This record gives sequence, structure tokens and C-alpha cells, in this order.
Amino acid sequence: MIIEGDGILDKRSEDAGYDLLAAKEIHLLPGEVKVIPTGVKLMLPKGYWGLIIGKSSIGSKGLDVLGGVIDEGYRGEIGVIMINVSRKSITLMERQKIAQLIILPCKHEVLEQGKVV
Amino acid sequence: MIIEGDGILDKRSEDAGYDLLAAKEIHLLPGEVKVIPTGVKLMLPKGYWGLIIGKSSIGSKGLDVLGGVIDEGYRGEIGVIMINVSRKSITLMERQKIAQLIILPCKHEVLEQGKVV
Amino acid sequence: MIIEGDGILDKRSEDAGYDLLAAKEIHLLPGEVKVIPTGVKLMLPKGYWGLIIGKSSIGSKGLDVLGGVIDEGYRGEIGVIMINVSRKSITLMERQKIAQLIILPCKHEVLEQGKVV
Ligand SMILES: O=c1ccn([C@H]2C[C@H](O)[C@@H](COP(=O)(O)O)O2)c(=O)[nH]1
Ligand SMILES: O=c1ccn([C@H]2C[C@H](O)[C@@H](COP(=O)(O)O)O2)c(=O)[nH]1
Ligand SMILES: O=c1ccn([C@H]2C[C@H](O)[C@@H](COP(=O)(O)O)O2)c(=O)[nH]1
Ligand SMILES: [Mg+2]
Ligand SMILES: [Mg+2]
Repeated sequence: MIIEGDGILDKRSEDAGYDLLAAKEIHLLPGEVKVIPTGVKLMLPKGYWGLIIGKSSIGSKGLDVLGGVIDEGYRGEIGVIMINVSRKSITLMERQKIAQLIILPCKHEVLEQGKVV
Repeated sequence: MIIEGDGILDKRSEDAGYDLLAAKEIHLLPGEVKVIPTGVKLMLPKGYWGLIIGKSSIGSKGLDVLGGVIDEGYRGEIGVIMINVSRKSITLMERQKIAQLIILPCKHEVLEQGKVV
Repeated sequence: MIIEGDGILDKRSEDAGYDLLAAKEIHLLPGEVKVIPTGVKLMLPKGYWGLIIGKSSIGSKGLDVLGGVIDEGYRGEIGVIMINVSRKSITLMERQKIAQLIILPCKHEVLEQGKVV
């Protein structure tokens, strides 16, 4: 797919997602929420959406990823919503790996009001 | 698919999930976990499951979604498990958008005890 | 698929994921992150990855699952990264159900540097 920016990395065939980098240094105190920018935009292929999910290295540090749904039509820059849910302060270096992007299939249903049994 | 209730909204073709609304007003103090009700039930199509995932607007407020797996056979009402992982108190208005439902494909494997190399 | 270990349970046709058990007793104080071991390894089918996601029973207790992406090529033992984001202490008994594994499809794209409109 078409992407702009260098905040996203090519992956191998055997990996599920693309590593996303932090565009600038970020400090987070316990309980702080900050939207970390990546500087990348992309054109998800028709019929698919992107899921931002955490990496074990940052997660093991007590950092979590919130939200995480990239809609196919989105063209803005991708941002990773991170929170320090640990009890110690953390600094994420610039261009550090903070999350992963996984491309998944779309399923559109019509909503039918009825009675589910 | 068949649904009952008005706590879920039709989406566009370009969106990955359906917005879920809160059935009643909810207050959450830092560190509090509450199962927010939506009032909706649904009949997921055979071969698929539903994933409840967070929205960037509430997530940016320090709210996270836990659990999140709707099994195809479930017919009960859908509930969103939310926690205030931020350091400030939050109130979710009635019928406010709190999460998103995404329909994904099922893959059933048989478990073979063996030796993975 | 081929698995080794008894920390993972067969599921029904109607369930989305396989329950994962804790290999040993674990205590977690508010705000503590610990990688809970399961003792299971597996050979994900080619073309798929595994997603570790939370269960409503533990999630309703204020426990969250971080990270969660099993790459198809991984052969090591599966570990569940858990954090107590609640305000009370928790003990997870040995062989207790702590998470769920869901198998999802892989989508590999080539990264094309361009200009997204
Ligand atoms: O963690 C996230 C979640 C969302 N978006 C973007 C891309 C989506 O298309 C858009 C959607 O908004 P919500 O539906 O999450 O509010 O926001 C991000 O950059 N990061
Ligand atoms: O956040 C959640 C998670 C689960 N369920 C429901 C629908 C599922 O079929 C059922 C499954 O239970 P667990 O397997 O998550 O314990 O609970 C919810 O309403 N909300
Ligand atoms: O919650 C998790 C996340 C990852 N892994 C394993 C399997 C993956 O193939 C590997 C990948 O590492 P990261 O890409 O998450 O850093 O770690 C786990 O056991 N548990
Ligand atoms: Mg999550
Ligand atoms: Mg979380």
C-alpha cells in the first residue's frame, strides 16, 4: 500500500504487523495519556482496516495502547494513544518502536431491527 | 444482521465498526472498573465474532476497554467493560459513544498435542 | 494445529478463542506488570497470527492484557502480559483462566512510498 513518511517499517512475511516509531521524544508520568505522533499516513487497501496494537517490549514496561482503529478512509497522520498505567515514569526516545500496525479484513452488515432468540 | 435495541449505530461502508452507546449515565473514579450496559443484543452472522474496541475520543480521556470478545453464540445483552486508568474523574453521559463493534472472521483449529520445533 | 503443553484448552465451534491458563500462582499489586507464563507453545497455521485478548471475568476485576500479538513464526512459549490497573490487590490461582487466544488472518502488503491524497 501507499504510505508517506518513515515512521513505519517494512516487515517480513512471517510477521503480523508493521512497527510504528515515535516521531519525537515523549515523557509520561504514571497515569498520563498522550497521543504519540508517528508522522506516517497511509492508504489502506480497499476492504481492510488497520489495527494498532502493542508490542511486548513496551507493554512489559507498563505502557498500554488505547483506541487503535484505523478506518480505510482515514488519510490523516497515524497517532498512537499511549498511557503509563505503571507506577514509574517513562521516556520514549525519538523514533523508538512503540506499537505495531496489523491489517485486517472488513465486514459490513446491514442492521436489521428484529428479535434475537 | 439482526439486532435488538437502539444502543448500536449503522455505519458507513468505509468505517470498520459500529458505534456503541451507553444506556445510562456512568461516573468513574480513577482506577474504577464498571460494566457499562448498551441495551443491545445481536445475532452475529455464522462464522464471525465481534470485537469491542475503543474509540479515540474516549481513549484520549484515559478510559480503556477490557475483555471485548463477543462469541457468535452469545445472545445476551452487550456490555462494555470500562476502566478509568487516568488520574481524573469522568462522567459518561447517557447514550454517549463509548466503544466500537468490529465483526471479524472465525478460525477453528483442532488441538494436536505434539512437539513444536 | 500442533501445540505442546496443557495450558491451552479446546474450544467449541461457537467460541472465538481458546482459554489460556496460568502456569503458576501470581500475585499482582495495584499498578504491577508481570508476564504470566502458560507453558504452551504452538505452531500457528501458515497465513495466520494469534491474538491474545482478555476474558470478561478477569477484566471485570480490573486486570488488563498488554501486547498480545503472536507471530506465525514464533515457537517459544506463550506468555500473557498482565497488569493490575485496579486499586485492589489480586491473586491469580495456578491453572486459572487468564486470557483467550484467537486465530486471525495475515495480510502482507508491500510498502510503497508515495503521496496519500
Ligand atoms: O489509536 C488511534 C485510533 C484512531 N486513529 C485515527 C484513524 C481512524 O480512522 C480515526 C478514527 O477515529 P475513532 O473512530 O477512533 O474515533 O482516528 C488513530 O490515529 N489512532
Ligand atoms: O467486553 C465484553 C466481553 C464479553 N461479553 C460477552 C459476550 C461474549 O460471548 C461473552 C463471553 O465471555 P468471556 O469469554 O469474555 O468470559 O461475554 C461482553 O458483553 N462484553
Ligand atoms: O503478549 C504477548 C506478546 C507477544 N508474545 C510473543 C509472541 C510473538 O511472536 C512475540 C513477538 O514480540 P513483539 O513483536 O510483541 O515484541 O512475542 C507473547 O508471548 N505474549
Ligand atoms: Mg486492548
Ligand atoms: Mg488495554
